This record gives sequence, structure tokens and C-alpha cells, in this order.
Amino acid sequence: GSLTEDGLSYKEKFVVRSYEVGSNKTATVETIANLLQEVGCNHAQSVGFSATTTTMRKLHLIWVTARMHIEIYKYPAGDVVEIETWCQSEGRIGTRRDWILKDSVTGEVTGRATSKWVMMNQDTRRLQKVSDDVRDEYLVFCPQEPRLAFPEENNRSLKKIPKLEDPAQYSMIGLKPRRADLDMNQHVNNVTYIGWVLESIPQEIVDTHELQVITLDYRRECQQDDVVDSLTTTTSNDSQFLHLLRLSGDGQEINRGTTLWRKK
Amino acid sequence: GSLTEDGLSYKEKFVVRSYEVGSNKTATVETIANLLQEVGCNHAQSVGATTTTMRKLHLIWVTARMHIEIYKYPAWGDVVEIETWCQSEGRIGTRRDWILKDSVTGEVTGRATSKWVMMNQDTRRLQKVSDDVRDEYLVFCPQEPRLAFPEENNRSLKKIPKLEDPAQYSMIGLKPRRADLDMNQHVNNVTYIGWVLESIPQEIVDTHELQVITLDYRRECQQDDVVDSLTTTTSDSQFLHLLRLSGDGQEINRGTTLWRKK
Ligand SMILES: CNc1cnc2ccccc2n1
Ligand SMILES: CNc1cnc2ccccc2n1
Repeated sequence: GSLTEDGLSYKEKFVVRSYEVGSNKTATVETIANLLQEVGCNHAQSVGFSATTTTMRKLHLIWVTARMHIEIYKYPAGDVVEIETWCQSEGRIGTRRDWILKDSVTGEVTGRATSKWVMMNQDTRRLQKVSDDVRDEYLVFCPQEPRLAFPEENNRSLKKIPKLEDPAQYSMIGLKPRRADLDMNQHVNNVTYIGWVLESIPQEIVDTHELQVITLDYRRECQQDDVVDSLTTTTSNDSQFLHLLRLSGDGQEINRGTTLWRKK
Repeated sequence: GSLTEDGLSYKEKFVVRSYEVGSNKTATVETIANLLQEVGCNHAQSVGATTTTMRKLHLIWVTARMHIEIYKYPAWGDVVEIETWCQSEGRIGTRRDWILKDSVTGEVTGRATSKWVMMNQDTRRLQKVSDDVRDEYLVFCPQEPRLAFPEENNRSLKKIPKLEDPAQYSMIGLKPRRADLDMNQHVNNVTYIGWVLESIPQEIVDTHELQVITLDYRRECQQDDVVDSLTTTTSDSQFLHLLRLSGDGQEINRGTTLWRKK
């Protein structure tokens, strides 16, 4: 894995592992999400991060995921998959990180993703707009012209996700994160919330359909000692669902999103 | 990853990933277990893991016991090479051993061993190996005994007792998700390792490191099943573990772990 010739993006190849695939012998959506996350960690490291600047570490600010959008066309089965990631400023809202998944053999694009990141205070959990001086510190590592993965006029990543009404059609109650789900800072990995959202999708839908799109807004972080409830409702060959992750007790909303499924 | 010069073992190098480490910035025991499993999968593939006679008879290889000793956990970014190989254990079953080495210093940072038995995949019944299916796997095994844990009266061959109630520690309501299931829709054996350790307190994890883990697989956990994880200190620190179904209290696993100071 290394930065491209200009140094404004990063590339990395991955061989799909045995424990990374599902019932259809192809890489699960959580494995793909982990590979996108891994390539983004190494891009921050290659340009000198450990991804907070010296100014961000002084004021106690961190980058947090606010929205994640992942569209897959072909899930890699032993296959080699190369991912090209890059970041771009989104004015004073925050940052945007895009990915392009390509099959290393056929060279075709087998998927792509985009995420919106915001600047949150490490301790008070309070959000704030990216100040001018902090913004230009990472501008030197971003393409100046707009390079989006999803350039489409009314693209399916900038649409507002509604709140699921009760009763939910499907549900999966009592979901708790384990030590494997926690990261190096002891927080529940963002990829775990993707797997929790999909736990409410029926087994019949998973066995007769494949996941094409997944848009997910991160509202609140799930602490290790918290228990979640996953809810789903069909809103529609293609099938659409409305998802909502919320705490078991107080019913505190932690996530909301939508998924699109295509026939096999 | 490729077979060694003789073809009686397989080697593979791995770069530790960001999402594969814990709070100490070193690879979790479940990630190490996954790497050992992955290298064993490719060793079976590299030699062409059920034969035509086993497929015709409707038989499969199932893990009966797993023993893993780690001395140095590879940190995020480190390269770790694992050398795996199989050996016949007479008519009982098969034994697969691993040697984890640091690719920079060349030293051994860990080693593992597992006992596998021959079970009929449909009726779930353990069957005797028989001479003919045994000689099919002998052409891919070292003839002389090559054990990762060769010590007589070692930590991998001692009988694990059943945990008595009340358990000192516990973690109830553990359910496997779609990520925990494998290609055949079964809960992969690394999830049971993570479930065993869920009952270990946070104080023990934050002030100690996992050195040894011996685990006997008694019953498989179906996707629609809920487990209860129990732990009791028997002592370095030693614990006695027991995984059992929430409802009927059906035992699915039993094992022991040894923890060293940091
Ligand atoms: C107040 N806005 C947000 C946005 N995204 C989040 C993701 C995780 C945790 C808290 C979050 N808060
Ligand atoms: C009765 N012997 C055994 C040995 N190992 C097993 C592992 C998984 C499921 C059932 C098993 N049964």
C-alpha cells in the first residue's frame, strides 16, 4: 500500500480471507467496511498522522463519522481487491472521504463508498465547524478540484433519512458489543453498527437477495456497557428498508439508515 | 503464502491491521486465532479439507480441542509469519500445529496446537478413522513426530474440569451475528474463544496479558441459540471457564486461561 504518484490519494491491495466471506462464498459487507476503514487509517499514517493535527490535539478535537454510504456491485469471492481512498474538504461542515473498490484481475469497479466526517470535542462530545486554520493543515493532502466517488446530480447519499415509526416490521433485540468489537481507544468500531443494522433484516431476504446500497447516519455512540435494539421496515426485483438502532432501556436513538437489496 | 521446500508444512506472512488490535495496540487473541485458521485453510487448498472418500461417506473434520500460547502479541503494523502442518494421531483423529514468528526479529512470538476428530456432518456422530481414509492424509504429513508442544505432561493434554456453580464471574445473553457465521452458516470456532473471555473482568484484562488458552469444543452453538459465559479464578492468574446454553443449560464448551502481569 502506497500513495499515488501525486500523493493526493492512497492505494492498497487485499486478498480476501476464508473467515471474511458469508454463505455465498463472497466477502461480507462488514469485511468490505473493515477494508475501507483499514485503507483510510494507512492513508492518514502515510501523510504523517497518529488522524489529528498538532493543533487538533492541543484543543482536544477528533474526527467522527457522521454518515457512511456504501454501494457494492460485485462482492469479491481468494480474490484480490484494490481500494483507492482520498479526502476532500467540505467547506466548514467537515471532511469527506471517498473510496473506489476495484477487482485487481479485471480492473473493473466492483464497488464504491463515501463518508461525511465532523469535528467533535474528545471530552464534552460537542460538535463545531472546522475553523479556518485547522482546515488548511490538511488541504495540502487533498485534491483541489472536486473528485467525488458519487458525482450523480440527485445521488443516493445526500438524501435525508426518516425516523422509523413503531411498530417495526422486523427486529433484533439484545445486541451487545464484545472486546473484538471495541477498537484501540476502547470505543465500539463503526463497522459493528453496520452489522447490527443488518441483524434485523430477515434470513429469507439475505438468502434470496444481495446488498447493493447502505446509507447510515451515526447519531450517538454505543458504549461497551450498552445494549442495542435493531429495527427494520420494508418501504418498497429490488427491495428497500428503513432501519433504526436504539438503546434497549431509554430507547435512545444511536443510528438510522436505509438499505437497497437486489435479486440474486 | 506457499508450502515449504518438502511440502509437509505451509508458511504465510500477515501484516497486522488497525481494526485487529485492542487497547494495548497489539493484536487481539481472536485476530491471532483467525490468522491460525486462515493459514490452515490455505494449507488444505495448496495440497488439493475432505477427500473424495470422505465426501462419499458424508464425513467432516471438527475441532475437539484448541490450545494457544502467546509470548509477544504483534503490534499494529508488524509482520507475522505462521508455519502450520498436520500429523496423524493414530485412530483418534488429526493434530494441527502452528508456530507464530515475528518476521523482523525471527523469534517465536507464539505457538498453537489443535485436536481434530472425524464426525458425520448429518447425524453429528463421532466415528473411528479406519485405515483407508488415514493413508490419504499421510502423504502430506511429516512421518517423524514434529510437535509444537513436545513436552511430556504439557498444558495441552490435561483434563479440563467442569465449572461448579456459583461462578465467580459471568456474561450472559451472548448471541452470534451474521459476521460470526462462516461459509456453511455455522458459528466459526474463533467466536467461542471471544465468548469464553467475555466473562474475564475488565480489571484482569487491563492489568494482565493472555498467555495460555486451552479450550474443549463440546457442542456447536446454532445461530438461533443464546450462550452464558462463566469464569472462576483457580489460582500469574488462572481461570476455569464454561460456555453453556441460556435455557436448558446445555454445555457447549469448557476451558482454562493463564494470564501474566504487564
Ligand atoms: C452530534 N453529532 C454526532 C454525529 N455523529 C456522531 C457519531 C458518533 C457519536 C456521536 C455523534 N454525534
Ligand atoms: C462429542 N465430540 C465432539 C467433539 N468436538 C465437537 C465440536 C463441535 C461440536 C460437537 C463436537 N462433539
